[PDB]
Amino acid sequence: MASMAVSESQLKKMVSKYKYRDLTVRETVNVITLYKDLKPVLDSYVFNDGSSRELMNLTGTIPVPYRGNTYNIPICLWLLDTYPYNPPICFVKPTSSMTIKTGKHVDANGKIYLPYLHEWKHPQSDLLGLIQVMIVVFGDEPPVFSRP
Repeated sequence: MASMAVSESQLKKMVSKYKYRDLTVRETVNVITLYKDLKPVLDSYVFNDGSSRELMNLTGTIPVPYRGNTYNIPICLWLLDTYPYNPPICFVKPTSSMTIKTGKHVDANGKIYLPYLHEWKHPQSDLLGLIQVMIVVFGDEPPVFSRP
């Protein structure tokens, strides 16, 4: 029904250096088919060691209902080149008009912490599952504020 953003074939070229390419591509297709404001992008990730690698991330918004409105929560999900056997590294990405609300699941840099990420195991864990969890958690406790 809706338009295509990126195809499987194009994605496969983007993750050409990933160790488990078909698995990564299939899950990415399922995510962006369902969440149409999440876009796959190739970008440089800087680890704590100082090393950097070109990684695909999913960036955009997911829809989260909260007290009578539906909010588009901006997120970024980085896929390591060993995806799906390591969890994504996940961030909320506030605009200039937003603040990060820190708590048990979100730090001051916007990094997300979840049992689902800590317990990650393929094939029981996957991105679709992760996003459902984020929607529940963020629906209970919004991770970005924009008004008093």
